[PDB]
Amino acid sequence: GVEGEGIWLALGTIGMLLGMLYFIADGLDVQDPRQKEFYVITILIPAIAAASYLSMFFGFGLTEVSLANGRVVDVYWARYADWLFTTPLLLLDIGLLAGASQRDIGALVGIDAFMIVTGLVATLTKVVVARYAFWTISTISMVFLLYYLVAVFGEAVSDADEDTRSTFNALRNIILVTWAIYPVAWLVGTEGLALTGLYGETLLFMVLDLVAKVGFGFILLRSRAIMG
Amino acid sequence: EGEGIWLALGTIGMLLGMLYFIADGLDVQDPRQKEFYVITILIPAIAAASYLSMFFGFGLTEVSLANGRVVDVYWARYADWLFTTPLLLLDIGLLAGASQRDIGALVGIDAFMIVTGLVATLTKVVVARYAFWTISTISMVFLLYYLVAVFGEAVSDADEDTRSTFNALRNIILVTWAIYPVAWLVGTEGLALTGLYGETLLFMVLDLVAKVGFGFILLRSRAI
Ligand SMILES: *C/C=C(C)/C=C/C=C(C)/C=C/C1=C(C)CCCC1(C)C
Repeated sequence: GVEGEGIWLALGTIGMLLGMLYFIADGLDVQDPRQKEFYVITILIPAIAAASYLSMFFGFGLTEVSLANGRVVDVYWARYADWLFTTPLLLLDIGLLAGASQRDIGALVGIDAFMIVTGLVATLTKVVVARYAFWTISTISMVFLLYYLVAVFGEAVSDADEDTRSTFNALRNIILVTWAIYPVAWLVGTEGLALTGLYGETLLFMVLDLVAKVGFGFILLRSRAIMG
Repeated sequence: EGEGIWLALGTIGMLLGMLYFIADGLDVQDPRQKEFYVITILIPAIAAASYLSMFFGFGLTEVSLANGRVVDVYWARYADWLFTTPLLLLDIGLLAGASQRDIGALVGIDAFMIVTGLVATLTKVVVARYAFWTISTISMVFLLYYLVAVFGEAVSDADEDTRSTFNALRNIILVTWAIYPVAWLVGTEGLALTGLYGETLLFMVLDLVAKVGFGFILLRSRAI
C-alpha cells in the first residue's frame, strides 16, 4: 500500500466478506421475524465495513494532512465513514438483544456518533495539540458510552433468561475489550504519537475491526436469545 | 414462493466472485489494470447488495393489474441493472479502446432500456406493459448492434489478446443479455409460464454468468 499497509486492507476486506458469507448462509435456516431482524442488521455491519476496506485497498478514502508539526500524515478517512454507520449498528444489535428502550439505544448511538466524529477531527486537524485535545474528548465520550452500555443495557437485560443475559455479557465483553483498544491504537500510530507508522496502525484496526464485527456477529447470530 | 433460496445463493455466488477478483487483484501493478479491477469488482458488489435486499424481503412490493392479477415484483433487480449494466458496458468499452462518447451513447440506450423495462413491470394497464417491454426489448437490439458494430471496430486494430478477449466478452453479453427479455416474458411479470421460484432461479443464473463469468474472463485475461 502506502507503507506496506495494503495487505491488512486486503485481508481485512476478505475477512469481512467471509464473515458476511457465513452470516448469509446461516441466514437460510431462519424462521422468526425478530431473528431475521438481527440477521439483516448483522449482515449489514461487515457488508459496509467490507465496502470501506475495499475502497481503501483500491486507494480511495485516503488523504494527506500537513501538520503544523511539518509532518505529513496519511489518513484513511474511510474508516470513519464506515465506523459512523457500523458502530451505531452494533449498538442497535446489542440494545435490541438487551431489551433496551429505543430511547436508550438512541442515547448511545448519539454519544457514539459524537465519538466517531471527534475522532475524525482529531485525525484531520493540522494543529497538533488539537489532535490530542479531540482525541481526549473522543475518549471521554467512549468511556461514557461504555459506562452507559453496561449500566443501562445491562440493567435492561437483567430480567432475561440465562441464554440472553450471557449472550449479552459475551457481546458486551467483546465491545468493552476491543473498543477500548481503538484509541490506544490511534495514539500510537501515525495519527497520534507516531510510534508505529501506518503499517502497524492498519493491522491493529484490521484485527480489532474483525473481532469487533465478525467475532461479535458470529456470537450474536449463534444464539437463540435473538428469537421470539 | 420459496425463491428466497436463489436470492441467498445469488448473494453468496456473487460475493464469491467478488472474493476471487479481490484476491486476484493483489497482483495488479499497472494503473490500467487496477481500473479494470475496480469496475469489475464493483459489479458483483452492487449485485450482492441487490440480492441481499430481495433476500431480506426489502424491495419486492406488489402491483395489482387492470385485468385483476396481482404480480409480485422484485423491483430491486432494476436498481441493480441501472448501475451495473453500464459498468459492464464501460468494462468491454475500455477494453475495446472505445471513446467516452462511444461508451456514453451506449449507456444512454442501456438506461433507456432498463427504465422502460421498469415501467413495463409496474404498469397496471397490460397493453402498456407489453408495449414498454417491446420498446425496451428493441432498445437492447440497438444496444447490442452498436456494441458489436462500434466497439468491435474500436478493437479491430488492437492486439490479438484483447481482440479475442473482447469477442469472448461480447459473446457472453450477446448470449445472456438476450435471455433477460424472455425471462421477463415467460415469468410472473409477463405470461407467468413460471412462478417466482423458477423465474428467480433463471435470473440468478443469468446474473452470475453475465457478471462473474464475465469478470472472470476479463480479469483473468492476459490482456489485463
Ligand atoms: C448483470 C445484469 C444484467 C446483465 C441485466 C440485463 C438486463 C437486461 C438485458 C434487461 C432487459 C429487458 C428488456 C430487453 C426488455 C424488458 C425489460 C427487461 C428488464 C427484461
